[PDB]
Amino acid sequence: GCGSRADGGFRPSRVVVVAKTTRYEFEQQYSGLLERHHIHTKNVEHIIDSLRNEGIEVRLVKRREYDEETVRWADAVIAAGGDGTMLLAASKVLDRLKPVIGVNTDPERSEGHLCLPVRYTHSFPEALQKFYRGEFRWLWRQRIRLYLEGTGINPVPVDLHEQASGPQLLPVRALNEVFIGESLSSRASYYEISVDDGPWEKQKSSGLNLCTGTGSKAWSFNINRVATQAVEDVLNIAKRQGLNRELVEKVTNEYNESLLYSPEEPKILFSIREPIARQRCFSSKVCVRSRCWDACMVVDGGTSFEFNDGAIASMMINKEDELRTVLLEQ
Amino acid sequence: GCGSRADGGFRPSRVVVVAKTTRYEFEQQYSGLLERHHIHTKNVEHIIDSLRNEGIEVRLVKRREYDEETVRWADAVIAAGGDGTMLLAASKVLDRLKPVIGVNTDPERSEGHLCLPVRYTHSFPEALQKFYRGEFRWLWRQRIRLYLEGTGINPVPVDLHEQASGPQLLPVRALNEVFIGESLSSRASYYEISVDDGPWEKQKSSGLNLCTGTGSKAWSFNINRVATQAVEDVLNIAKRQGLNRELVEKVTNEYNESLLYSPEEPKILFSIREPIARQRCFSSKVCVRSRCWDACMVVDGGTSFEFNDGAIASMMINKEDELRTVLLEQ
Ligand SMILES: NC(=O)c1ccc[n+]([C@@H]2O[C@H](COP(=O)([O-])OP(=O)(O)OC[C@H]3O[C@@H](n4cnc5c(N)ncnc54)[C@H](O)[C@@H]3O)[C@@H](O)[C@H]2O)c1
Ligand SMILES: NC(=O)c1ccc[n+]([C@@H]2O[C@H](COP(=O)([O-])OP(=O)(O)OC[C@H]3O[C@@H](n4cnc5c(N)ncnc54)[C@H](O)[C@@H]3O)[C@@H](O)[C@H]2O)c1
Repeated sequence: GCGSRADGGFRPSRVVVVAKTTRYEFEQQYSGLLERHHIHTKNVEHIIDSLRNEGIEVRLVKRREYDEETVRWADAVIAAGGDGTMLLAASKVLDRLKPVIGVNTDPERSEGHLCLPVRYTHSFPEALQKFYRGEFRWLWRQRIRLYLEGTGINPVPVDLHEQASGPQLLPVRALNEVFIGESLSSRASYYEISVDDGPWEKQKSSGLNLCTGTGSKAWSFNINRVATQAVEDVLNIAKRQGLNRELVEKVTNEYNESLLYSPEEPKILFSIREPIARQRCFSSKVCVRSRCWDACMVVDGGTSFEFNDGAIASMMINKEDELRTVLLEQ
Repeated sequence: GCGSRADGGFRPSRVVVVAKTTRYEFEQQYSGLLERHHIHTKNVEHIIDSLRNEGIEVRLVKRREYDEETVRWADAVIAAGGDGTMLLAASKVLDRLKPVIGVNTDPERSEGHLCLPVRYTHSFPEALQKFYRGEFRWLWRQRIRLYLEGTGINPVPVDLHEQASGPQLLPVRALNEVFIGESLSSRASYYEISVDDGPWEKQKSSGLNLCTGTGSKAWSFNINRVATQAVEDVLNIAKRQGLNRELVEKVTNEYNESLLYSPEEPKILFSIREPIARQRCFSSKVCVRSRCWDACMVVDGGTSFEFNDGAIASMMINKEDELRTVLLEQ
């Protein structure tokens, strides 16, 4: 039931297409990796010809060439690849009126929950028609804003895909989540946390995940979901201390469902990842004081910010940061 | 009920003490960090004088100075610090006859499950007496062996605390666990896994944890434990689809207990950490084929090995690798 129907048609003049970098292409900077490159490149051409046949002026760019100037030149952004390319596309759109549309250029292998339905990959003119008639819904997805302050801070971001101070609004917003933790996988993180302006709790864990409704289907879900076997063990323990397989798969699914919420809900699902002796809650604001030696904040898996002892971060949710996305019929 | 009573007294001639590097000392390479340094240093002196008053020849070393030659010179190793210093001490002992003893030099802040009971920190002569009389149990803790093969491998280890090929036995054994995953916290890992010589399963997750019975109380427990609130939700869902607080805390505890097993059991608890659409099982052998760009194997949190595409790792459990530890009365 999400979104709202378009008031009129969507008939843009200028569109930037940002295209995924294929596994084959990553080497330039065995048979099947070339195939998946042809499939993708073929679908990007299909997208570009469709735009051009309608009369939309089109710029094709890769990650290295997708900058703020092209976003401002464009009336709309089209991410051609997968959910990651949606994440790339959105990282440089800060205007809540500029639409961002994702097309899964490889349906049979990288099914992407942030892109149009797979039918519109091979039938993309049909999507452009529906846009023209106004037969679609706008969906404004909430995103997370990040402020950084403290001593020895560094607000300059690092693109992971290419290898005393007042509060500072960081240059990206999180569509999926903000991950806060030590740069290195195997080293535990130490920080003080304040949820909704509450008291500071000292915490030692393997990181923090702060996600949106959009992001709740992503890392947060795998951080927090329970397996059908665990539910079965819990019940057997309860049945033994105090059961069909369809009845067990249903409690699991109902439980795992409660981990998911609407991408329109302006709330943060805050998960403490593997705490060491509240692990998860909803919130409007979270503030983290870093107490670690070599930590980072990673936004949507791609933009990293240094986050070392004496840095303070505050994440919250602002209407200005909504991402204008679309919902198509089928 | 673990261990076996000492056949005779333990009266060593030469002991190496490896001492924790305090938070204060890490800077040399605010009031309270100096205090915790005094507490530790005071307890190290207490340990050393106790050894020397008995007549044991003693060498005191820090991490940088704890090498294989000192281990061979010593009849026994004493780790003075916490469970991490136990992990350091054991990383360079490969002889299943050489005892390794841990003393918590800071009981009131870094309680360590691998060290003697806290009483023997301030009453260490009493521990030496019990060793002399033979009033203690030997506990042989199982450890994990790591073999590495494939193309482009690098078997040289890296100490994290200081910043085509045939199978190759790596120079350390895991007392807690082997962690396998991408070097960077926020990047998912891709590998093929083979448990007990079974078929290869392609897997995408946030890493693999392969722990011992000793290690099952450590990272694995926080990877796999369920919170009392989750159990409560599961039951409420089941009660609603199909409950006291002491009855809920008991199912949680019984469930979390099943995640723990004896440090004498020669089995690996294999956990897939946050799998992306078996998550956990016991095994004798696990083989991992790396399919990631910048991955590592981290042993016991401190020794790291490069583990990139085309590397194959096999972990198993060998009697030769048991760590000779002690159990004291109280
Ligand atoms: N589940 C985990 O263990 C884990 C680990 C690291 C990152 N991630 C997620 O990956 C994201 C970045 O992805 P990437 O560009 O590196 O691609 P990727 O292909 O390396 O991994 C992302 C995977 O999650 C899916 N995904 C991404 N956003 C989603 C969303 N909002 N809802 C549902 N599924 C979604 C993608 O389709 C893909 O399957 C991060 O924002 C984070 O949420 C998950
Ligand atoms: N729980 C997590 O999220 C997490 C994250 C990273 C590492 N670790 C564990 O930390 C270990 C290395 O510790 P470190 O030297 O860096 O010290 P540390 O103080 O940085 O963290 C280790 C913590 O776990 C405890 N611990 C360690 N081994 C244990 C065991 N066998 N049983 C029970 N508790 C144990 C320690 O007492 C300490 O509380 C790794 O082997 C790994 O198991 C846990």
